[PDB]
Amino acid sequence: VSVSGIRKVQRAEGPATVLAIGTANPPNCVDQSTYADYYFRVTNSEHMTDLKKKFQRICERTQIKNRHMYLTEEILKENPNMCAYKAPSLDAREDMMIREVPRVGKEAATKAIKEWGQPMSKITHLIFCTTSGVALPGVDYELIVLLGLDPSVKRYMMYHQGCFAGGTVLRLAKDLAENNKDARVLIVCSENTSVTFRGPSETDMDSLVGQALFADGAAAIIIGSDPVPEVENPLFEIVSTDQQLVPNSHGAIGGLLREVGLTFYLNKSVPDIISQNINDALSKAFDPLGISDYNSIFWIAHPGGRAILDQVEEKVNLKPEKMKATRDVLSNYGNMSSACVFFIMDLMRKKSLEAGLKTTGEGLDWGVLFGFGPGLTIETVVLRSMAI
Amino acid sequence: VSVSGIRKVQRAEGPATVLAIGTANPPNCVDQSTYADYYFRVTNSEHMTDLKKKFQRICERTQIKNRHMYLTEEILKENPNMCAYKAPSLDAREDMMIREVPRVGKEAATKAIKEWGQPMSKITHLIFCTTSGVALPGVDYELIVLLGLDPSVKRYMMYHQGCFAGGTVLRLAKDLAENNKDARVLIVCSENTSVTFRGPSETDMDSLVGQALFADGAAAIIIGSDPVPEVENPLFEIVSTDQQLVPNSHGAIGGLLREVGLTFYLNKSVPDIISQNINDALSKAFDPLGISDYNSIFWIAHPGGRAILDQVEEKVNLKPEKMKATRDVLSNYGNMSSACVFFIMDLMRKKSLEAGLKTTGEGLDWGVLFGFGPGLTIETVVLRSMAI
Ligand SMILES: Oc1ccc(/C=C/c2cc(O)cc(O)c2)cc1
Ligand SMILES: Oc1ccc(/C=C/c2cc(O)cc(O)c2)cc1
Repeated sequence: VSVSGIRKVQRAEGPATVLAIGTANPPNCVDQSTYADYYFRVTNSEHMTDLKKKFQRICERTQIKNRHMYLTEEILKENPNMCAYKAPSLDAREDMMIREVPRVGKEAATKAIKEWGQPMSKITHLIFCTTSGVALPGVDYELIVLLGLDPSVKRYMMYHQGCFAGGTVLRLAKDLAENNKDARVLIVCSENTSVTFRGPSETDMDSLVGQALFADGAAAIIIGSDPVPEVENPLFEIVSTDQQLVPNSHGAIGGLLREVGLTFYLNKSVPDIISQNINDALSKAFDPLGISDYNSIFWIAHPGGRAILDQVEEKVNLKPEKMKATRDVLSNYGNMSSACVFFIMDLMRKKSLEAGLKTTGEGLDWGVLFGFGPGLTIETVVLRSMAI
Repeated sequence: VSVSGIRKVQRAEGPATVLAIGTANPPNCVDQSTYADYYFRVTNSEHMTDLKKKFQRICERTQIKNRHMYLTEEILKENPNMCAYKAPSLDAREDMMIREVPRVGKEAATKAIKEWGQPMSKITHLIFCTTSGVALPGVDYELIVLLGLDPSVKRYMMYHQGCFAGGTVLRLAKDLAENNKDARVLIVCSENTSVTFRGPSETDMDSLVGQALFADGAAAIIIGSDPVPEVENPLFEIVSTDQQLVPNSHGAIGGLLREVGLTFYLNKSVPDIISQNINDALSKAFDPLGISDYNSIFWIAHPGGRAILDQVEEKVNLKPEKMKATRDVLSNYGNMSSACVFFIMDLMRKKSLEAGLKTTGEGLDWGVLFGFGPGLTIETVVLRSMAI
């Protein structure tokens, strides 16, 4: 009768809170210090002698030591079109994407749900964020089946978002959890390189650089407002979440879905673009909270690349350590796109707890989470750590 | 300092409300009573004599009289791969999709914004829902540029959702508008058939049926909680929004993104699946509100096809008229996927007002909005009409 009364009683009351986290990747670990050779070998670009040495240089300064990858030297054999620079292979890539994406996402979810300790039945919303794997019904549908979620879970299929999608989900999860009482949201960001992998091109360097970065791996996050005492354990609270487009950026990061898989460009000016726009976002989100010292807060930045980390650290003037967790994930996993920030969040708390610190935010109270991607989008999420 | 206080002051207070609507389609109107010939002509499937007559039969019982289409007999000439049943054409289709989708979406938005009367600067969120046109940054990015939206508008790129995406956006818009004070959301659902069009196959009937249904057209909807008196005009209020998966449905509606464009299947059992599951959703959403007579409320159903309309009307026992608006849109526009429901909502109020009725819901107070799509998803949105 009263849309006003229904509203008043059906809305959550507190801020969105991260209650559990889970992560998993393809078993196959690929070593970085020997990737340049492996790569030029299975692509048969050995005669590109120069480009090869040049690729080891890249792989070295990569700051990455390991990366999980579904694609194996075997899977690459049965798929010649995927080893070539540009060759019709969209169908093959998508089929691996569609099969493997939900599969790994479920492994991450199970771990998260086990931690959370609650019954799946309680999951009210589902946010599935993947770079690709287009099918109707989508990847989320498969996840519901595999996992056995409720047939009335409200779904949100985020396709082809970009490396900044990490903050996107949190931004979206916030409103879902905070507007509906008992809303418990499941975030699953599964990224797989089956669509971005291809052979080298003497003319396409941007593409050659991505081959040394992108890795595989999923992450499941349980989010919900008004934590049940004792039963549920809050880890972090979503305080605020902004998104922003930097002018003159479209040509920086991007790509298209072609018949030869996902193509992409990464302009060298990225670390700069971020560095020269990162402060405005910082102030925009911490001024309202009286924070001026960006060292008094913990950090979780999307490891788009080492250079980005060096530049932001250099501009904002952060002690080394601030980026220790972030770099730590990059080194053992590489750039799993939207998944990285949650592997870092998981790493931060897991360590803070094994260190005896007073909070999950490296003993600190406030922290910021970034996300960097296409059109040069920046997503600033402000977090509030939880005690003990 | 108090994530509890920030929350208390930054949240909207009333229910999400539709304040303006705008729609636009490709100028090119294609006549249905002569489509079977046109279609078999530009595809060069004239020798398929039987299939051709069979296609006119389909086109006739279609219940569609007109459909706007970007694709012209000229554009089809310069694109032989798109006239063939299955032929590598993903790149061409996507490029039209990417260029035309945002373009038409902006025309719809301008009209909506003009109506709303407020400055664009006030648009806080952007929900872009299209069946395809994959690029990074995505179609939403382009819309921001074309339209001149703020560089900090929170974006939500809904790609490849399905014919049920109409309710999806409303479901999502609700939480956005209702959780953030002053949040004014822009919903743009632009659907274009450049990706689903192809030639006939003596073996692929499901595909032949879609060629007689799918049309072009965009729709922009302004949504926001706590209407400004006099300045803003509320049209409908979002009361509740559920989503549901019918067991044993995946094979009913669906499709994949292939190198030959978007493929799709439409199983004849759909009108049944809906009809035999439509009541549960109805009760689920109207019982809490004491509504038992589904004729005492106005209706806005996704015109997935005439048969679906006939079956639901037959099961629920609705006077003819209940589906008069819905069928009216289908006849002049066809199935523009996620756009249809908003062209119907626009049509309902536009007529109710020119009829002298007391509300925008055909003089009634409550109404329901449906959405039907892949994996056989049903989205039940309950609306509350606005006065005069
Ligand atoms: O598992 C994966 C992890 C990361 C990626 C990379 C995606 C991507 C594609 C682009 O067009 C732009 C880029 O900035 C991001 C692909 C697979
Ligand atoms: O403008 C357009 C309007 C509608 C469509 C149809 C999309 C579609 C594709 C499928 O796999 C399943 C189907 O149920 C829906 C495409 C373009």
